[PDB]
Amino acid sequence: GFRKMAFPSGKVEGCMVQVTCGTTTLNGLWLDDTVYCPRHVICTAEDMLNPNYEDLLIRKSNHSFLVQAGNVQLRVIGHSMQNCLLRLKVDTSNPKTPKYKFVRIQPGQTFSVLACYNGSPSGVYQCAMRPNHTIKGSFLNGSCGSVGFNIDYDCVSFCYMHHMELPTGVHAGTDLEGKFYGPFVDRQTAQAAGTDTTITLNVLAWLYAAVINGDRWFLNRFTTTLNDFNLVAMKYNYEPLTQDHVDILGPLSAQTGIAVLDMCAALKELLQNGMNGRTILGSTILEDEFTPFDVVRQ
Amino acid sequence: GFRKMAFPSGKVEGCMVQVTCGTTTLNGLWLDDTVYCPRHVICTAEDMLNPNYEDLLIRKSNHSFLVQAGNVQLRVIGHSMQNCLLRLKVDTSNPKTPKYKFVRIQPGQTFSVLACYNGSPSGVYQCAMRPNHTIKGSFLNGSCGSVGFNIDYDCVSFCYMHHMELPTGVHAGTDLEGKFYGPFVDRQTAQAAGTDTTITLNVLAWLYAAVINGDRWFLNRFTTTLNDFNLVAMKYNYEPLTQDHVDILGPLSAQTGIAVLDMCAALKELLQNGMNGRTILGSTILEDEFTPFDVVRQ
Repeated sequence: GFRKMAFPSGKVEGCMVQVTCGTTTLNGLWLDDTVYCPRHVICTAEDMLNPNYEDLLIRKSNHSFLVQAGNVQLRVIGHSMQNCLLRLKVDTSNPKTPKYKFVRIQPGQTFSVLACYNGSPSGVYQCAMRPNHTIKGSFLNGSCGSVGFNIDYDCVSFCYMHHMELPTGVHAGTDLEGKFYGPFVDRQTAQAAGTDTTITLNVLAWLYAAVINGDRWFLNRFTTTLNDFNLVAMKYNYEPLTQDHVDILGPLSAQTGIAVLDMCAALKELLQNGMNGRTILGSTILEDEFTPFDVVRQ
Repeated sequence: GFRKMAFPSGKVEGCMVQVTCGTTTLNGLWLDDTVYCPRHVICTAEDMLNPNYEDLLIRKSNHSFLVQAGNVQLRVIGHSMQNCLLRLKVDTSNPKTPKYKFVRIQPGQTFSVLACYNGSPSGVYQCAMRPNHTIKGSFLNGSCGSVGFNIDYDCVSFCYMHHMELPTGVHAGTDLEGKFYGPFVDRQTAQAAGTDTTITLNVLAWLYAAVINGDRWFLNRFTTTLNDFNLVAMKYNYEPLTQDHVDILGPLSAQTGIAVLDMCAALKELLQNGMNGRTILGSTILEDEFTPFDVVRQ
């Protein structure tokens, strides 16, 4: 009854193109007369750990970039680098360009990903930016260049473009200015993310969704202090709850009738005693990739 | 990184319209010069207890049907009834109509839903046709007429149109020929979903996925015949396996080196002994809406 939903992807699908340099092909994002794609499309197998991108790019011309928008080929009439993205200027302006902006999301926030394979969309799913700046997503081969985004109301906010999979199987990428999220670099060398944590604000939002969905089994009559709950949080690898966090859940506390600190006492008990085989909103695990705004939307 | 993924929704988004009849509005599907929507749009609250749809329809003219495609209004040139759908002949032929088919989905197979409200797409999610012919979906007030679909190559196989929420929280509707899935009817009556069973085909796929991911505490060396597995499964309200299911699991069997019937003997043990305390892919309940096809993609 309550499930992860992704935004409708039509407005993004109309921007997906195929960019080929030499023997490497990945996805690009075509907005106005610019194609954005990861720069390592110029890198053959020098991706590790040698790539000098300035050095590899000076040796390229517009001719060395083949860009396909479906069947049509677009003529590249310029190119430049911005952080870890290539910007390819093309002669045609995308007639399907939606209203859009480039935003850098903060950890804990969610977005939809349109997974693409050589310019063609393939699936769409919801995910979140982990506190350690990775995303636990689904990016197969040929997925580089796929974008993450949020929509509201007719405006697409792009927040992520995919670059690489890490040893642990999680994913690393940039905003649409080409700056990585996290400590990572676009080079085929071993790279660790920091130790991840659970997004406490999202677990609480999701506990409200259960109550709002008629699932109260975990509630109790107790209450706890902010610091008293944060003590349990550190012992359980949850990130500390700030007071402004409590204020974000203000609307949900009023609709639910449970004060935020009461929900925290409930969460405290769930963390200490487990769930003993029952379910919350059909899940056996404390879900932390729904934001408060996500929960209000459904 | 095993996530439920929906097909990209753009090809369906450009077909979603708003059908209004008196006081009640819902969604319709606009392909070529016909708009498809549930016939209960013509019912009033009073008429919904025991409607005579042929009676209620002759008492209506083309000019009773307000059909809006975004800003533009479309003029209803004609109207007929196909089972529990209305087919509205429209002024204009949808310029965004894609290659499409109307298919009847089988229990256990999955599709994507584009959840819509007043003709405006809101979100995309993936779900399964349950054995009891309902779907566990996310439909709020205004979602009637929202469609479910799969995309193969460039062709949209429409398979579902949402009609009703049952008392137990799950949902019922029709194919795009207006034939209901299950024994349900489009009247307010005492109907309720029959006993649901678990999609064994998909549980086994999920177990293979778990093995591929390094979870294999549940494998054993006992063996089972197809017949003896099926006798145990049915006693636990699991669907019995068909000859075709065994073949559908071929690829995953070879990829893992675990014979289909050996994975059946693993499941048989989980059914009879339970899992407590152990987890599988992080969960203590066996997932049954991930298909062998979903697993094979990763």
